[PDB]
Amino acid sequence: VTLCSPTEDDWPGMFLLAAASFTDFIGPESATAWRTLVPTDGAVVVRDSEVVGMALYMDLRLTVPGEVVLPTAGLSFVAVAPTHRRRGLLRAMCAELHRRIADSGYPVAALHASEGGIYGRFGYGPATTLHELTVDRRFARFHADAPGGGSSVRLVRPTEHRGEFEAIYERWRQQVPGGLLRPQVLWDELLAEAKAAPGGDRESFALLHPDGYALYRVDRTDLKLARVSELRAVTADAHCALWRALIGLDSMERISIITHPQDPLPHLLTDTRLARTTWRQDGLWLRIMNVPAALEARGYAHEVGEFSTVLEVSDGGRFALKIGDGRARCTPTDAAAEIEMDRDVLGSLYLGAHRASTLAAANRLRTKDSQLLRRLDAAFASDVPVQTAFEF
Amino acid sequence: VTLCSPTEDDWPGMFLLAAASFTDFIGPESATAWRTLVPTDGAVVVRDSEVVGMALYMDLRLTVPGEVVLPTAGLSFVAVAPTHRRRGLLRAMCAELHRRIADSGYPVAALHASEGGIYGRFGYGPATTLHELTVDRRFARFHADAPGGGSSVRLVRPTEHRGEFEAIYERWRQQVPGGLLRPQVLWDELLAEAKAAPGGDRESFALLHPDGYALYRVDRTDLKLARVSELRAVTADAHCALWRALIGLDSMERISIITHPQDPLPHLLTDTRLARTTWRQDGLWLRIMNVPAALEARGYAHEVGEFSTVLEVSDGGRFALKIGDGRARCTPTDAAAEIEMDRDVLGSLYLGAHRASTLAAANRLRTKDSQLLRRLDAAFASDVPVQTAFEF
Amino acid sequence: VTLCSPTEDDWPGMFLLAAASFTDFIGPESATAWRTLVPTDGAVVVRDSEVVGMALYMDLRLTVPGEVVLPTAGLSFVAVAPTHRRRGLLRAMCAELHRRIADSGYPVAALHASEGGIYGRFGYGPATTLHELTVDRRFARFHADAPGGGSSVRLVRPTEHRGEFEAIYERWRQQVPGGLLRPQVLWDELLAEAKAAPGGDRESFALLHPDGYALYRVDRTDLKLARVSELRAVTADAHCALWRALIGLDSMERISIITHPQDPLPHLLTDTRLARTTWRQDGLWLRIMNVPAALEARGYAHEVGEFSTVLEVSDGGRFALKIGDGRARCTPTDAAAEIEMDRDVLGSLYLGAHRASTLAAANRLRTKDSQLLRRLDAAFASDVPVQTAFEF
Amino acid sequence: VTLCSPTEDDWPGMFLLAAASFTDFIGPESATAWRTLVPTDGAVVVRDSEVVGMALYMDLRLTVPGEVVLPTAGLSFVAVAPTHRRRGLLRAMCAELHRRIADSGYPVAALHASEGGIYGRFGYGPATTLHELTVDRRFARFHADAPGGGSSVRLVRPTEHRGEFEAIYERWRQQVPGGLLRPQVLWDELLAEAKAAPGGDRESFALLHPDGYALYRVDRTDLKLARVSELRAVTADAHCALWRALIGLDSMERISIITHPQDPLPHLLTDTRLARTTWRQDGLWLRIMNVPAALEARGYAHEVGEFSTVLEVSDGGRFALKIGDGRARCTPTDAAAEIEMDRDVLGSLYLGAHRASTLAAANRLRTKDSQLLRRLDAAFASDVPVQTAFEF
Ligand SMILES: COc1ccc([C@H](CN(C)C)C2(O)CCCCC2)cc1
Ligand SMILES: COc1ccc([C@H](CN(C)C)C2(O)CCCCC2)cc1
Ligand SMILES: COc1ccc([C@H](CN(C)C)C2(O)CCCCC2)cc1
Ligand SMILES: COc1ccc([C@H](CN(C)C)C2(O)CCCCC2)cc1
Repeated sequence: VTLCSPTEDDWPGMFLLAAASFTDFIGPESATAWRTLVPTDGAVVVRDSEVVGMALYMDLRLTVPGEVVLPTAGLSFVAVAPTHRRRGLLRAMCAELHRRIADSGYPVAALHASEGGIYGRFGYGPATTLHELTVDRRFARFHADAPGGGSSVRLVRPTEHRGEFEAIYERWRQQVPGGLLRPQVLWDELLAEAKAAPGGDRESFALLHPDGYALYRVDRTDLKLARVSELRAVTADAHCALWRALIGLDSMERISIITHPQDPLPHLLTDTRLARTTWRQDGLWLRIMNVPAALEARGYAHEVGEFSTVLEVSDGGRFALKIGDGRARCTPTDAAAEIEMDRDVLGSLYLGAHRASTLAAANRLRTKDSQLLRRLDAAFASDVPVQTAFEF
Repeated sequence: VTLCSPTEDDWPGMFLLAAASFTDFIGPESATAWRTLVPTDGAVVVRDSEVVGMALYMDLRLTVPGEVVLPTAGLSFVAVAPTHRRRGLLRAMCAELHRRIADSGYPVAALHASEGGIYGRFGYGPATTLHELTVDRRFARFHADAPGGGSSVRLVRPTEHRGEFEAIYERWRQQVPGGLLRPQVLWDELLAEAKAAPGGDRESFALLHPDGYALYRVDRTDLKLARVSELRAVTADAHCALWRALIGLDSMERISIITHPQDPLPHLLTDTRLARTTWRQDGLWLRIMNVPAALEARGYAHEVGEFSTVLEVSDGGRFALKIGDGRARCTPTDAAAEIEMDRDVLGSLYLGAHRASTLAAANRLRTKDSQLLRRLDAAFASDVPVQTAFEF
Repeated sequence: VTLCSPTEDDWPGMFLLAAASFTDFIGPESATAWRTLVPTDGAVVVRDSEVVGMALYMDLRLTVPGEVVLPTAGLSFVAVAPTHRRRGLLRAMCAELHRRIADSGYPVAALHASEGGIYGRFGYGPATTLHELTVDRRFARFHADAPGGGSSVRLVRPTEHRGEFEAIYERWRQQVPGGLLRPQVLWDELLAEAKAAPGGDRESFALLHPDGYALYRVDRTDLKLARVSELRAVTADAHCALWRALIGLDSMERISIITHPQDPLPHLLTDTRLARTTWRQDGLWLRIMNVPAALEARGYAHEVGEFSTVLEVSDGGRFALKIGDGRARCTPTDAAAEIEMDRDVLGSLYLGAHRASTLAAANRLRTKDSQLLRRLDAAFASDVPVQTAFEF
Repeated sequence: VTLCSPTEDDWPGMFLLAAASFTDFIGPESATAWRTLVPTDGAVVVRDSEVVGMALYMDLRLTVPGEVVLPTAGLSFVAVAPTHRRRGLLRAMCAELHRRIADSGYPVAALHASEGGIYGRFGYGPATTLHELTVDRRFARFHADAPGGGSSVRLVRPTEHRGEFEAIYERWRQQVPGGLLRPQVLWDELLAEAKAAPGGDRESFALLHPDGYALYRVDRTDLKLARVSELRAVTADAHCALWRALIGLDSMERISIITHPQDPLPHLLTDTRLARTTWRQDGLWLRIMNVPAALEARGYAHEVGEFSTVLEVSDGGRFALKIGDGRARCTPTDAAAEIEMDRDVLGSLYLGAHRASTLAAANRLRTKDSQLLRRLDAAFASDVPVQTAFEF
């Protein structure tokens, strides 16, 4: 077993491992479009020869609180052959890619986890929360207060309005923590999946507003369920107008969407309970590669007064952290730690999805000052709720 | 149709309406113990004679942020006969009880809603969130950081340790927003439901720690599911120790609990995803009866700097609101409103369960200042997460 | 194996066979109340000794078209031990009871069939149709035309209004084909089943109108389903008023009832489709014991002009049948048959539930005259739709 | 929003609205074959431009009692964009098409309803009843009386016997109320759907008798269920022979068919209960456009003696109605009404599927004469049971 950057010759062995590892694997042509986002030296393989392990990262741009955009290494396509389990292949592949990612100057790495038990030990913390809402649209009535009581929304074919979707998404990704730049190859892929497949997905339709769009398709087996694959709204008016149109799908019983915990939809209805939470899971995981670069790069809440503390990340350094006027300064120190946590915990705090107080109650974050805990909670809170852009 | 305080003679007609209206109705003897909490003039009936409508409130004590305890009117036992629907009976009964509640000096009313679409129009807003977590305990391993790695926890018969449960709950209710005083008749009722019933519930067991207790019973139909009816933990150590014991129920596959969104349990595990959110619904609803008395009574976040605004509640007054050093002053004004909302929206903000920004995005809260929105969000936030005490 | 009238000593052996044969068997005390309706010589047993077969009939009064009431032998409690199958016990028991029934002067026998394949060969034809309607009452709105848009309906405890139920049912049974006299022991039994059982049925409630009553109970497992056990309405106004009250059970999702195919309920609603047919099965089976006495006793449709034919029942005689002015005369003849059918087919025609044309299309009824078929269809039609009274 | 006859340019916008509105939408090529049946001026669109509403009618021939064939406007392809709900688009489109249909000389309009609550208010009444029968063919034995105890039935490929299917269906449609002429484009469509689809329907087979045919296919998911899409039998012998062959599908557990309430199948079996009613819904809806032309065109039952009455249709005229010798005369009058009903109720009576007495019991039909009700019931009854031809 040796660990190497793959040559062109390795890619069929990687596609075989992929097919056998990932049921969602569309196939070589689709993976060749995601390959464009992978830099030179972005991939490792383990050969025994034949490919028994692989892992890569893609070049991404991730929006963090304060509308700051970070270069982000997106780990993906990670697989160990079922023949080579418990041989330390994952550990060796993650250590090598992390070395390259850190040396390349990325302040943050990110991934979507296939199981919740794997990535904590490599320093990844769950940083966004997926929340499925299912609306029984037969009972749904809009509240007297809800905006937009002509329609500004049009029912359209997605492929005929690519430009408008691209422009609305670009505005949304820059203003929302969790937003990711979507490269044009990923618009190619998205619009190809919109098409219906024999024995596969049904055709996707779009609802298009000047300041938002919703992409939806009827479920293959449940013909009374419409699944919203993506709703991007830049204004509250756009969000309400799009939900008025979705609730107008009179041939459906139910509309489902994978959204975020602060989605205002339930509050648009006279019965908030009609927007049922049917599923809840971790979305984007973060590994802070460079603690000072990450902490200094994001914006903090202006509401909390200036405060100074000493933060120790387990095997990640100790820092004098001063937060004031929405900005952090984070410098080396050997002064006594006032706060300690593993690297994964910092990733979970970083976008505002998890409260320092919640993590402290599990002893994942350790402090003897409850006042400092309240200050951390308030300062790391995000004004714009954190959302999940697209899986990678 | 006349509306009156019931006489002793009305109570059998009320118990008949109850039996026909509420499947959860245990029976007259149980309802006679809840009757003790109902003050003189706490009940209304509509006669046609026979009882075709009823509603009452109970005298409760509700903990709000800052560990402040308010006298609270708990509306319950509300029913209209299926023979007298759409005759305005509910509207007439709610108006009369609200008049009595306000005249009696209660700053707040509260209820548990049988449907989500009814109570908004009478000024009640959902104020707590029930979150069911189901753990697949066969995979559950505690994180290296989790506290308590002899056991301080004992498996006991609930009826033999009444004193210790009473004392732990008393400490928990005073320190937790949402906490309710539990009167001794309600301890009588709770310990009677612990007993097994032929063709009914299985026997309840307790796990008892010096600083917490968990009451649980195996599901009647699912013999591999244990349902935690109540876990009250005064310290993080007590919470972790109790979950170590629950995960040690080796004959179960699954442990379920109705908890709150900030329950630290998922963070105690190496796989956070094992604590699945299987259900989510509104818990306690609040109607603010007296806006200035309620706003002045609770504590606010010390992190946010002093600020002044003008709040209009639709048909509930306009107030100069000044929040500083964790305290509010709320005085009459005819100055221009900077914030407007219906009374129900204020109830939803009051315990910290809903963000002003979230309600603003649905246009339930109206302001032209985004800075004021961030300040309201931060100030109404609760340091101790809001929990739901017990249904009434 | 001998066949005898049971002595008092045989009854425990019969109750043992009953318990082992009938899952619906309430027990000896309940069966001892049904025993009162069984005449001297109304029962047979086969001993091997131990009881290996039994069958009995009860003295009933059955309403047929024209509001005519016939003495009816109600066969029931029919069982062969699982140890003595395929020994001709059923055939021997049915032949003996039929001999006694015919000799006693009963023009008709009736039963409720545990399977559809058994009773045709002994001359029983299905004569009524059970139709389960399930209403999704959350969508149900009454049509502008529906009657009864104070309520004349009261929600009551069944046991407190026995007299009123008895009187309404007496009026309904006399005016409805299929009606059966309900003896007071059967009112005792009905009101005992109204009571809730630990691990059993939930309590029954009644809706009481001057001209109808509905008995209903929440399903033991489905707490959002109310099952109407019995709705007896003497007027259309009573029927509509009772359904307005049932649709007002706001805590239920669904109301189900076992009714008849001509129940007007669907036509009371703006959406007829909301009253879904979820189940359909044979109800009351008839064996015509004496062809001329039965055909002469019922009323026929006044719309059809006088006509004469010759009817042959297979092994049941040949008759000159003259139908005019709503009356039949049915006399012996050896003239050529114009219509032939097995005895079971006549039972199926007798109350109007099945069309002669439908049975002719299956060749269960044989004629070469299509005009005679149309005349039979029209003449045997019932003005008041046929309903099923109560199982026996 | 303007309302217009579509130009060729509007049809892609209509196909987009169709795809988004109808999950059963096969696609443009299939809809272009149904377009042939749509006359010039048979279609309306609402533009906002883009298509936000559409509705059309097709030229059909409908068989009514007496084997009379009426020109019938078949409304279909009716959709409002989910963006333009509650703007009166349906009302405006139905009013315009009804104006054109009436002016064109159609005595009747018809449709298949996607929901039961929409079409009553535009004067459409449900006129046929779909009844799904599911037979457990493992228990099914034919009665000694059933016809056809060599087989006259052949198992064939539908596409190889098009001529014979066309000829049998032509005979059946002319002799059965509810029958519709099937144009050759609809035979093209039917035989194309017979072919199997990858990830779609399995191949269809036919059973062919000189006087009937059955088209059936194994269910895609349930491989032990055969679904009969269509059984057309001109004689009872053909019906019995076809069911003998279907019950001979020894690899199936269950045969299901969508038939009519008077299907003789259950009576062909020794156990009638084996032919279970698993589904029941409205089939064809009728709007009587011209009351006198429709009432005069159909045949009436010869059994009922001559009678005269005065019928008022709400906003549809008042008529002296004389029914005798199977014929009606229906002339204008201002004499006092003896019978009143909304137009939709007349459509429900017109083919014999609903009894005047049943509609009277719901107060949809109003009279003070019970004798007149019995006469209407008998006269509007259909000798040949009403069946549903094919959906449009
Ligand atoms: C060649 O590099 C990649 C990277 C990612 C992908 C896929 C992205 N999907 C979200 C469409 C993936 O789904 C990632 C998980 C493993 C299967 C393939 C493809 C190629
Ligand atoms: C007589 O006053 C009351 C008030 C409340 C109750 C019950 C409380 N449960 C939580 C045990 C209730 O469950 C409230 C909802 C309606 C049914 C009865 C009883 C009597
Ligand atoms: C002793 O005679 C009888 C006759 C009938 C019964 C019961 C009647 N039920 C409808 C309550 C029966 O249900 C009939 C079927 C067999 C089981 C008992 C009892 C005793
Ligand atoms: C272009 O005109 C029409 C009319 C009807 C149809 C379809 C007929 N099916 C029964 C095959 C329809 O199914 C009707 C309901 C809406 C979807 C399409 C097609 C085109």
